Amino acid sequence: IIEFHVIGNSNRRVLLWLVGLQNVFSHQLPRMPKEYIARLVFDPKHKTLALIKDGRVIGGICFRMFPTQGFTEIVFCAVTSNEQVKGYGTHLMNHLKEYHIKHNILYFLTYADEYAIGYFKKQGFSKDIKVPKSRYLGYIKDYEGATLMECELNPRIPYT
Amino acid sequence: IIEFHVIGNSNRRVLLWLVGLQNVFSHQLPRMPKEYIARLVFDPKHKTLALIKDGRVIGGICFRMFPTQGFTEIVFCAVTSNEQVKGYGTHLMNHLKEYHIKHNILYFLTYADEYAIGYFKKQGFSKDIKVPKSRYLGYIKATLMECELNPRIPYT
Amino acid sequence: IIEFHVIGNSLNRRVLLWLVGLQNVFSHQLPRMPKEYIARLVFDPKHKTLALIKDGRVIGGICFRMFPTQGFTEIVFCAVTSNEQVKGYGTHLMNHLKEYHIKHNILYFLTYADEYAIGYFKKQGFSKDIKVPKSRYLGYIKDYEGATLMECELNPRIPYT
Amino acid sequence: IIEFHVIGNSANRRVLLWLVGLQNVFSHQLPRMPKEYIARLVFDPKHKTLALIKDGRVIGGICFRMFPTQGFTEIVFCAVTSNEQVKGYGTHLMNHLKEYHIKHNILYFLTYADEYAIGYFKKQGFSKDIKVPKSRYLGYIKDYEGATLMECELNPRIPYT
Amino acid sequence: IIEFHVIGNSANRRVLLWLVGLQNVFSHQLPRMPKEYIARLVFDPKHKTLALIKDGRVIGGICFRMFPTQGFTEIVFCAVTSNEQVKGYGTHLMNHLKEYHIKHNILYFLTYADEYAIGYFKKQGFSKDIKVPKSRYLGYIKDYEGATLMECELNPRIPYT
Amino acid sequence: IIEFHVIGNSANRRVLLWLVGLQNVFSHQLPRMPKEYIARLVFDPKHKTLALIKDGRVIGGICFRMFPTQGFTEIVFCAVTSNEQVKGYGTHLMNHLKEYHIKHNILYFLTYADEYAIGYFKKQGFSKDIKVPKSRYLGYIKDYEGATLMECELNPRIPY
Amino acid sequence: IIEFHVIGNSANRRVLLWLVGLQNVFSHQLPRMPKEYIARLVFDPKHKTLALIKDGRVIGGICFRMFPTQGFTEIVFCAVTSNEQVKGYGTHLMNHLKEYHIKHNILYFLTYADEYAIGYFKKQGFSKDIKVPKSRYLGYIKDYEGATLMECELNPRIPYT
Amino acid sequence: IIEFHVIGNSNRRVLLWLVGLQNVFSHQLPRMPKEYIARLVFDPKHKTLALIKDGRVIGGICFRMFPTQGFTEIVFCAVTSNEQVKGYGTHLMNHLKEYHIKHNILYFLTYADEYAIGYFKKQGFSKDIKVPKSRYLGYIKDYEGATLMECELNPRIPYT
Amino acid sequence: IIEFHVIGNSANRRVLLWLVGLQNVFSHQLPRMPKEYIARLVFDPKHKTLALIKDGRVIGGICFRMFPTQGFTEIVFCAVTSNEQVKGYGTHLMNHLKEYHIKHNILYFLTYADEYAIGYFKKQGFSKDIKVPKSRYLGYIKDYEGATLMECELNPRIPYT
Ligand SMILES: CC(C)(COP(=O)(O)OP(=O)(O)OC[C@H]1O[C@@H](n2cnc3c(N)ncnc32)[C@H](O)[C@@H]1OP(=O)(O)O)[C@@H](O)C(=O)NCCC(=O)NCCSC(=O)CCC(=O)O
Ligand SMILES: CC(C)(COP(=O)(O)OP(=O)(O)OC[C@H]1O[C@@H](n2cnc3c(N)ncnc32)[C@H](O)[C@@H]1OP(=O)(O)O)[C@@H](O)C(=O)NCCC(=O)NCCSC(=O)CCC(=O)O
Ligand SMILES: CC(C)(COP(=O)(O)OP(=O)(O)OC[C@H]1O[C@@H](n2cnc3c(N)ncnc32)[C@H](O)[C@@H]1OP(=O)(O)O)[C@@H](O)C(=O)NCCC(=O)NCCSC(=O)CCC(=O)O
Ligand SMILES: CC(C)(COP(=O)(O)OP(=O)(O)OC[C@H]1O[C@@H](n2cnc3c(N)ncnc32)[C@H](O)[C@@H]1OP(=O)(O)O)[C@@H](O)C(=O)NCCC(=O)NCCSC(=O)CCC(=O)O
Ligand SMILES: CC(C)(COP(=O)(O)OP(=O)(O)OC[C@H]1O[C@@H](n2cnc3c(N)ncnc32)[C@H](O)[C@@H]1OP(=O)(O)O)[C@@H](O)C(=O)NCCC(=O)NCCSC(=O)CCC(=O)O
Ligand SMILES: CC(C)(COP(=O)(O)OP(=O)(O)OC[C@H]1O[C@@H](n2cnc3c(N)ncnc32)[C@H](O)[C@@H]1OP(=O)(O)O)[C@@H](O)C(=O)NCCC(=O)NCCSC(=O)CCC(=O)O
Ligand SMILES: CC(C)(COP(=O)(O)OP(=O)(O)OC[C@H]1O[C@@H](n2cnc3c(N)ncnc32)[C@H](O)[C@@H]1OP(=O)(O)O)[C@@H](O)C(=O)NCCC(=O)NCCSC(=O)CCC(=O)O
Ligand SMILES: CC(C)(COP(=O)(O)OP(=O)(O)OC[C@H]1O[C@@H](n2cnc3c(N)ncnc32)[C@H](O)[C@@H]1OP(=O)(O)O)[C@@H](O)C(=O)NCCC(=O)NCCSC(=O)CCC(=O)O
Ligand SMILES: CC(C)(COP(=O)(O)OP(=O)(O)OC[C@H]1O[C@@H](n2cnc3c(N)ncnc32)[C@H](O)[C@@H]1OP(=O)(O)O)[C@@H](O)C(=O)NCCC(=O)NCCSC(=O)CCC(=O)O
Repeated sequence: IIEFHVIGNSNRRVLLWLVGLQNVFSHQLPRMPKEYIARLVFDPKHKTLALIKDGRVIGGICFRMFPTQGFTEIVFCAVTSNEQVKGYGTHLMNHLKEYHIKHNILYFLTYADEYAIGYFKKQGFSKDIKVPKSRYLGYIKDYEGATLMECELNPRIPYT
Repeated sequence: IIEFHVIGNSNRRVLLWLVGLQNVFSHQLPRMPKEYIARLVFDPKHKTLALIKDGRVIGGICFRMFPTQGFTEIVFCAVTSNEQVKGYGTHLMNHLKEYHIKHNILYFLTYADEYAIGYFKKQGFSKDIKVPKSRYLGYIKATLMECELNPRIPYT
Repeated sequence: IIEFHVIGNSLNRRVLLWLVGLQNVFSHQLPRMPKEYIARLVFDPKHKTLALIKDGRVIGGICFRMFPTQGFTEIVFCAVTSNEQVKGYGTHLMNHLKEYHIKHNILYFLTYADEYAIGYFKKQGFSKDIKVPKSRYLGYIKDYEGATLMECELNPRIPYT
Repeated sequence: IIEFHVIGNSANRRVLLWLVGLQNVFSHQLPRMPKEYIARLVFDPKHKTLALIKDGRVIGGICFRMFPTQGFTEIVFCAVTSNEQVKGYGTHLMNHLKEYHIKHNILYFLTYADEYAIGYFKKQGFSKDIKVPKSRYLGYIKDYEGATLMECELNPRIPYT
Repeated sequence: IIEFHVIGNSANRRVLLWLVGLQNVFSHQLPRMPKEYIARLVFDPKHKTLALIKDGRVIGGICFRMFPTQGFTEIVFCAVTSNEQVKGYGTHLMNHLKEYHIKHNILYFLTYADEYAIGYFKKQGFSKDIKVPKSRYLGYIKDYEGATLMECELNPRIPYT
Repeated sequence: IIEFHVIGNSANRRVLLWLVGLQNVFSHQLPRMPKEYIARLVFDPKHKTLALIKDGRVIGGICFRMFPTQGFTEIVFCAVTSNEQVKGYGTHLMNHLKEYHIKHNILYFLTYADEYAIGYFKKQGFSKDIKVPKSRYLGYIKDYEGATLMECELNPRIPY
Repeated sequence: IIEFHVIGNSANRRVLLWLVGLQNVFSHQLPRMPKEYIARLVFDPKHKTLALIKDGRVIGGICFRMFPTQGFTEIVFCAVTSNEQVKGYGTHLMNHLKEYHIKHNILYFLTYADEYAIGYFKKQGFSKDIKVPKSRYLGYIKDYEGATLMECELNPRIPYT
Repeated sequence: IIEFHVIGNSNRRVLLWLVGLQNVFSHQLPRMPKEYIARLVFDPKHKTLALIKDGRVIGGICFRMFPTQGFTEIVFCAVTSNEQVKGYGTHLMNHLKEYHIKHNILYFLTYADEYAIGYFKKQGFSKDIKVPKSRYLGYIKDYEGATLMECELNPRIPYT
Repeated sequence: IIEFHVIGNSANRRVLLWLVGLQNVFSHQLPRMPKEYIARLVFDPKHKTLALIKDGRVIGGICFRMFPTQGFTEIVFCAVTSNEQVKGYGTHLMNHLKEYHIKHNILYFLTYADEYAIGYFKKQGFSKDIKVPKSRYLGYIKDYEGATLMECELNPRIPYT
């Protein structure tokens, strides 16, 4: 049984789900400090789309909506190792796109490292940034050596 | 700055401390599944004595008090790798003892793997179990070890 | 479509009808248990039932009573309807019940089995060796003279489902 | 010690277990009626059941649905448990239901009777002549095609109990 | 006209005078039990009394204290007034108490029986074999040293009344 | 005027100062016991103390812990102030303690007696023969190596 | 590790046990003060005590009574436990008490000192020259026959700690 | 049965007790106007320690607490004639002292006539007045020919 | 005994006197700004100050204005009292301010530094190279003629304290 929930720090079910998400993100991104991942996962202005399989967290996308700035930041995307290469990361991004169309945010921005660029390209992201710099600089962190990537959503098509 | 705090799930800082504790327990005891460490650490009946250095969790002792049965179960003990062999585990157990003196629970029970029995022996634990099996079977979740406390010694 | 639910009567209409269906399956599969005794336990607030649902319809379940102060759970009734037996449903039911009890920090099952049900419990890991002290269960679990008391110990490092 | 009570799921525990017992008696005495269908009707708030209680225990009953805007009542289930049959309980059940409906000013019963119970309904005054207009019940009562639609007219001037 | 009622001081006037009558019957039938001790227990909120009422008047009863956390009930006083004895009232009193305890899921009675009434308790199924662990009652029930501790196990599957 | 009162931490001003007076008498008469340990026990709500009052002031008492699930009571501290000893006061305190426990269906006392006072416990009916099973008292009573475990059996009584 | 706390009896076990510890230290260091009198004042709610805490344990304190309507504070008890004396703790206590009173705008201390205590108070700036008139303190502070009344004047423009 | 109550005008029991006190004071002090005694007994800022024997008033002490001035005025002391020379007047003053220690007023002042001086001396009063004149003058009435007397209380001793 | 507190005027007596002490320190260490202007900003509700408290006394601080809608904070005043300079306090202040803003999801500081302060800001990692576009800060912070705009970029993954 597979399930998708948008959760966040505002219930013990959600709390343990947020811990599972922090565990998956941290294990899959080990050269990122664990407490930084924890702080963002439990930050109230951050949300995570949780992928639940048999009541257990197997992946998710931590994101940050900036409705005032007209875009959403993709922070963390991860699926646990034994569940990768099965389409879960694509289904997660599709659900996230549908969610954002219904909230009328049609631009994704993310600073991608070299290991994630291929995944983002296959989700429709590109290095051609239409959103002006004055709208994102400082709101999202420009990590040196990371690649800024953008995805524009079409609100006339069904992603899920 | 070193500080000790008895915390648990009933505040963002305590919450992040509980996540940090769940991380340290999971990493140093890789054989217990992470989700089950998580549910034990966030269980209201469970408490954790947290060792905080400069606002960051570096170790702790997760424990379950059984005042009706006369003892406390030690669930997880861990100090993060780069802080071991510094006496932090001893200070942790000392504070746990002092805490339990103040609550008049005078027996610890725990299951120790062969890798850690020497630490527990240096904290006064023994494999001679004085609590009857009829008292702890089913309450404490390896080598069973017991520590008896003396409510006259100041442990800290 | 297969479903599993822990339900019970709380001091909702679907749960009520599911409990009536569970009382029905328990009664038909356990003809020596009086119908009203099954109904009284199934609708008792401190009893829970793990219901096994196929196409929105009860085809099996396990009724149980948790004793967290005593450190064990009592297995009250287990049944799968006849035309769904010998398909693994009773084992999946027990597996789910084990997972549920790990998540609630209860690692001991106690039950009484007659000669016809012992084999089922043995295959689910139950044994005639009872480690729980009698001072912990006598007077809290339903006693059955002439049946065999059986015990299952769970390992909370293990996923059963 | 015999008691009659009109009950339904609007319930305390006694009424809840009484409704379970009624669903059990109906289901056992009507074995080709699906148990889950009997359960939904017995626990439906728009349905009531006249319970026959002997020594605190259900031994029979009549499940029915009143249609006061239509001026009649639909008889749904009638059953007495096996070891209490042929003692007049079914007749006393129907008499109490008639008296109940006089005091609520519903003077027509409609029911479908099969080959096993049509003689019982005939002895309670039911007839195959349907005086209620067909347009008044065709969209309201369940049509049990194959069984015989029967009607009973009540006289609000005689005492039935 | 006989009635059974479980009452206690939690009382309207009828219950108050019923409790006085019970204290009178207990005290007269147990003449070496101090009247004031009987009164305090009969009027203690933690104690209940099953009253046997004949024509609006107390003719017997059983005072008892339930220990649900301990899983048993302590039988304190049993008495029937002199001119109603040897008629089965004491047996019907005990049967009603058993039925009451089944429905509250307490399945063990403990009592001290002296030389004048041990045969009555034996005929109600009490035995000198105490299955309840000594650690479970030694701090809760009054120890009437000189009398014999007896135990009765209840079967929640049979009807006692 | 002599008064006996079973008191404990819940209290009101009268009871509070009596508890302090009890902690004083216990501490002065048992000077190798840590003062704050006696204080923590006397003010622990699961412990009770039978106070012996003369002219509104504590001159003695018995601090005890009831274990009804186990069928006995642990006697923790017994003391009478120095200028009031050898007058029968300690016997009357133990007699009242027995009466109180007979009414509450506790028929066993357990206590650890040292060499300075074991004779006093013997005269109150205590003996070294422990009939309470070892499985009932371990972990509940504070165990002391170097002192002698003593037991007293009470006779039950029907009141009035 | 050293801490200073102003406490008093107004639910808090830690404060309660600290007050007991302060009462013990005052009593042991002032053997001619009756223990119950020390207790009655230490637990009096118009009295406060500045507690000197080392490693969670009371090792000294100053019990005092603020008279804001009269413009002074009465020093009631001062003590440091024997094994911690002659280390500066008594001086640090009084300095903290002075700083506490500067921030509450009470600039006079009064106390009665016996011959053995006069030296300590003189080293804390107290004098036998009393500027507060007798009509301001007599009958408010407790007087002591034969002890020496001492006064300390505080400067609110000076940091004491 | 003997009883002590501190009562005053703020219940019919207390009212009739205040009438009995007014009767005893007036009968024992007959050259004082009856309405003056009545006015003071029923004045809300005045209190009377009532001595009750078998439900009937047999004596009392009408007093006036001046906590702002740090003393209490003794206004009327009387015991009915057939109950005098039995220690009741002493027990009344002892209870009044204990009451005032618990309220932290440790000085009594009274203007005594020649017939009462002996009683006050045996209760520890003297003509040596420590309380400065500026603290009592005008608050208590200096009747010509009356003797001002003072008693200082020791809060470390039990008076009852 | 050093403490750090983020405070501002929305009330508390402790906070109010601290804000006065901060206005005093800023004004004395920056004597050529009008002290009325410093007071207005320090007590403005949109402004916060990170206060450095030593032994209960204000010895320094950083007054700042968070602009979360613009994604940066303006550094308004920084000062440490003269007797406490060149001890690392200014560095610890800025470190605590960096950690505070990381936890509030603000990653840029901007400040207009006079010539005497440039060296201090450079040591705290500030730069003259301004990455924030002019449209984001012009008009929210005041561009004093002759002052040097400097920027500090923060890293959410770095522990600053
Ligand atoms: C990247 C994900 C989330 C992808 O999950 P899934 O495996 O479920 O993806 P999928 O839906 O099954 O489809 C994968 C398809 O993309 C293609 N592809 C190319 N590069 C890929 C890459 N690194 N990972 C996964 N797929 C990749 C595959 O060939 C495959 O081709 P088809 O089209 O034929 O199916 C996972 O692999 C993972 O958790 N990796 C470790 C953590 C991680 O790197 N997260 C992203 C960085 S998140 C972060 O904040 C780090 C900093 C940063 O992003 O820079
Ligand atoms: C074991 C601890 C908690 C001990 O903490 P520390 O390293 O800070 O110890 P310390 O206070 O600095 O030093 C105490 C003394 O113990 C002695 N000693 C002997 N064997 C030791 C051993 N395996 N580990 C640590 N110390 C040991 C050392 O000589 C040491 O110095 P001296 O000789 O000078 O005195 C830690 O090292 C750790 O986290 N290890 C990995 C996790 C772990 O093993 N946990 C235990 C099981 S957890 C549990 O309670 C049950 C869980 C389960 O197993 O199911
Ligand atoms: C027992 C169950 C619940 C099991 O249902 P299922 O048929 O779905 O089980 P399954 O997973 O498909 O098969 C499990 C395996 O156990 C082995 N086996 C041996 N003896 C068995 C026995 N009596 N019952 C079921 N399985 C048994 C089978 O060979 C089977 O295959 P493999 O060997 O190849 O693996 C059912 O048969 C049933 O409803 N029976 C009637 C009701 C009943 O007896 N309930 C239990 C007592 S009621 C209770 O809980 C106690 C209360 C009391 O009585 O006091
Ligand atoms: C029919 C009842 C409810 C009747 O109960 P009792 O036996 O107590 O009736 P009684 O008062 O004792 O007897 C009254 C008279 O009915 C007569 N009689 C004729 N045919 C009968 C028949 N099939 N069943 C019972 N009685 C019958 C008896 O001989 C008797 O005649 P004398 O007085 O002259 O001596 C019972 O037999 C029963 O539970 N049967 C099984 C369940 C059932 O069939 N229910 C009705 C199906 S209809 C239904 O509810 C389902 C809905 C649907 O199918 O549409
Ligand atoms: C004991 C009772 C309550 C029983 O009342 P009943 O006479 O109505 O009993 P019953 O149902 O009519 O009779 C059932 C069977 O018990 C049998 N039997 C044997 N010994 C008996 C005995 N001493 N008293 C009464 N019945 C006795 C009868 O022969 C009969 O046998 P068959 O069926 O085979 O023909 C009564 O006798 C009574 O009130 N006695 C005086 C009060 C008393 O002793 N109460 C119990 C003391 S114990 C108590 O409550 C005090 C607490 C304490 O002391 O610890
Ligand atoms: C022990 C007590 C409480 C006893 O009080 P009293 O002096 O008032 O006793 P009493 O009623 O007047 O005398 C009763 C009889 O006890 C006898 N006897 C024998 N040894 C005695 C002993 N050490 N102290 C007092 N009495 C003693 C007397 O001779 C007398 O014999 P006759 O029949 O001929 O008249 C007191 O002496 C005391 O406060 N001692 C110091 C504190 C202490 O030691 N407590 C017990 C610690 S024992 C321990 O290890 C912890 C357990 C605990 O403290 O509860
Ligand atoms: C008096 C204190 C509280 C002082 O404590 P400390 O020893 O910590 O003081 P200190 O700061 O370490 O020493 C300060 C210096 O004062 C000098 N000095 C003078 N008299 C001293 C005295 N009695 N005790 C200790 N030091 C004293 C010493 O030379 C010392 O060194 P240098 O000069 O070289 O620097 C303590 O000694 C104590 O607890 N004594 C017993 C209780 C007591 O006496 N309480 C006071 C009366 S109680 C009260 O308040 C009045 C109530 C009443 O009696 O009516
Ligand atoms: C004065 C009292 C209240 C005392 O009452 P009691 O008789 O109960 O006193 P007591 O407790 O029994 O003890 C009396 C002891 O004091 C000694 N003594 C010396 N002179 C005494 C005197 N006038 N009255 C009573 N006792 C007196 C006695 O010898 C005796 O000696 P021992 O030590 O050996 O036992 C009573 O006598 C009384 O009511 N008198 C009339 C009213 C009165 O005068 N009240 C006081 C004035 S009140 C007022 O406002 C009037 C104005 C004014 O006071 O000036
Ligand atoms: C500037 C501060 C706040 C710095 O406080 P501290 O002395 O505690 O700093 P520190 O951490 O101890 O020392 C850090 C190092 O900065 C280095 N350094 C280089 N140039 C410096 C400069 N102009 N001012 C201060 N430090 C400077 C020093 O070498 C020093 O040693 P190392 O490098 O060897 O370690 C203080 O000195 C002060 O209050 N000055 C007066 C007011 C002021 O000028 N504030 C500056 C912001 S001016 C303002 O408030 C508004 C106007 C504006 O924005 O300019």
